[PDB]
Amino acid sequence: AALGVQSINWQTAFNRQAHHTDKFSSQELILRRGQNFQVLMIMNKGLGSNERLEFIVSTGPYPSESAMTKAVFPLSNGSSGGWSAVLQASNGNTLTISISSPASAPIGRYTMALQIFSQGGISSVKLGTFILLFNPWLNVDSVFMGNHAEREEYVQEDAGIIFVGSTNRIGMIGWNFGQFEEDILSICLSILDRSLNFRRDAATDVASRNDPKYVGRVLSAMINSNDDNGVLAGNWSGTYTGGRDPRSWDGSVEILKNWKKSGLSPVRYGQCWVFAGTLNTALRSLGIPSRVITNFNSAHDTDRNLSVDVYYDPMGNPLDKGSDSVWNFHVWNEGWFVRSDLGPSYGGWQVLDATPQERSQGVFQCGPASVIGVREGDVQLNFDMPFIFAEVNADRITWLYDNTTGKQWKNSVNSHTIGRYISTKAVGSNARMDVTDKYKYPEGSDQERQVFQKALGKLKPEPSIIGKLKVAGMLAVGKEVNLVLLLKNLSRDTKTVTVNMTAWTIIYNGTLVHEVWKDSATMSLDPEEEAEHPIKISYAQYERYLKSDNMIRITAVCKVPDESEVVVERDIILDNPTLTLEVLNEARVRKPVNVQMLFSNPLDEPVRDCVLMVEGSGLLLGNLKIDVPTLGPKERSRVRFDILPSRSGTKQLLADFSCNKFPAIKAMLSIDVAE
Ligand SMILES: [Ca+2]
Ligand SMILES: [Ca+2]
Ligand SMILES: [Cl-]
Ligand SMILES: [Mg+2]
Repeated sequence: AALGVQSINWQTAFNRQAHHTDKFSSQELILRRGQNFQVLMIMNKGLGSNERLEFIVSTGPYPSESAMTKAVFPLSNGSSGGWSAVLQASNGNTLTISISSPASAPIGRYTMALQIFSQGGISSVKLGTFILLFNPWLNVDSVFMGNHAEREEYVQEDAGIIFVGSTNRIGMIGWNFGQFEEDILSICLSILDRSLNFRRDAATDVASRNDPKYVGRVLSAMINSNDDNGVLAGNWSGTYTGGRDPRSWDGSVEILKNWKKSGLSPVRYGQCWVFAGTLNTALRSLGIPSRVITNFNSAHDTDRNLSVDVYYDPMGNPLDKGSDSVWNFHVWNEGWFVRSDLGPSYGGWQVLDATPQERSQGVFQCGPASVIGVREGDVQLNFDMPFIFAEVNADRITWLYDNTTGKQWKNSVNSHTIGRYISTKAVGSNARMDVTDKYKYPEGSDQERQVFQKALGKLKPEPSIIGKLKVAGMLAVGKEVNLVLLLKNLSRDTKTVTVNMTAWTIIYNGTLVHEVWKDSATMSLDPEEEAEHPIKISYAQYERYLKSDNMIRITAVCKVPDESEVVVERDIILDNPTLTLEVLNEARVRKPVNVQMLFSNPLDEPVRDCVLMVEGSGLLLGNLKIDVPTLGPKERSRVRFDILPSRSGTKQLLADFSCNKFPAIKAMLSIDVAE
């Protein structure tokens, strides 16, 4: 009889353990490039001396040896360079074979076939399929990350933290990356077979999948539904009918499964952190060390001049003209890999942004941008350096505009307000890791200014009154809003100040929603005198126009005869009433755990359409939806439900409580699941 295979033992558990891919909730053979794995092949007879076995691995619709999307290698003994198979042992008709791949092989789904040369003939049989990923553990892989703890956080961690809020109140929200959840890896892999690049030229796309730079840039495009049937549809209007309020999501899992389940129809809706969380999931799943970055006072320069304009009218009203040019915060991602296209000094963290802000080559994609390069102002390098630099270090110009006259007049220039408290989750904990120093030289330093000029060069070759807005008291949705405008006269004369104020509800990006309060006043001040003008906004006044951001823009334009206007600005954040999660017993893997949701209604009216959304990788499969009954005025809701832990360690439980009066109240609970 001719030499032939009877069966193959992929030793899946063993290889996956060795290749750090055992966390994926999948039964497939998942491997990482540049690392070898062992298989056992039972032949029908012994391997003859004059016989030969040749392995054939191939990926994509056009497997080409030239493009490295197809490799044919013989069962040798001397481990070869790229793909190779070594016969480490023969027992009976069983061949113990060690197969290795190149650290440069394209990532994705491969199929393996065997060609046998026996008794003068040739026979072929398919052995099976496997998934090959980037290998952050391999010193020669470009995504290599040497530090154990860092690699664990940036690749293996599925529970995360994303900072939000404002420069006045930095907050955080939990996020379930869930890269290990059922079918997630599969979906993230399918994204590459659905991009514009892949449809344009499938043969070249698949070949380029050996480049984290390429893969990274594609994902920045494919995570938003713009141009290519991507995953998320952005919406910063404060009205999300036809979908879900961006603030209600708790992770990337429900989003990716919804995308697939709907025939790849846009998931409605998302905002920057939603795009970044979802991107972070794809990146970690594929093996590219990744993390989420939050830039407060993020500028959106729309004409590459490193400058952004914001306008107000003499009555203190923020004009749409630029109300969103400087977001309270903007969230993006960083990918870790070397930049062979830029040089040794630019390797490391690379900015990637899936939020559709600026088009790049006609498509909404952004990055990779070397963080190091951004700090030095080398915005001539790929990709999208100019835009990102502006996001973190653009100058802010305030303008006064009177539509009635057509007149426009510059009020002031601030070179240090853009790009502050750039944060990311600390490794192994929830602490805030500030990385501003990584994106720019110290504000107020000559370097900072020297770099600015350098970057701008590559793109294009006294007041007597001081004001300040302080928050008086507690700010919570349900309570009246109390502020005070503090004004002081630094001149030697007695000044009379005319003050025009407004309060608008906004979306964190700056999108103006509705005016909820306005007022004018004139106060006389003697030299060095300090006065306070109270600003009181009732719940009734803002409740109808306040969105899930729970933000309000407060402005006061003040002026004294013969002096330029003084503009005082302050965005405030109202806290949602507290939502609480409690475990009623010790948490052990595979053992039922009793949990409790607690919420008290602070309003004098009842809350209806109450829905609880709970999820957490390793704590429960998918998302749990509970319909809680109407909660009367000042009453408490106590919801019970059990979770069933599947993986030990530190897990993150997340919940979203939504009702007619309070959309997207959030909760998070750390739970140590024991074995
Ligand atoms: Ca897109
Ligand atoms: Ca600056
Ligand atoms: Cl999967
Ligand atoms: Mg501009």
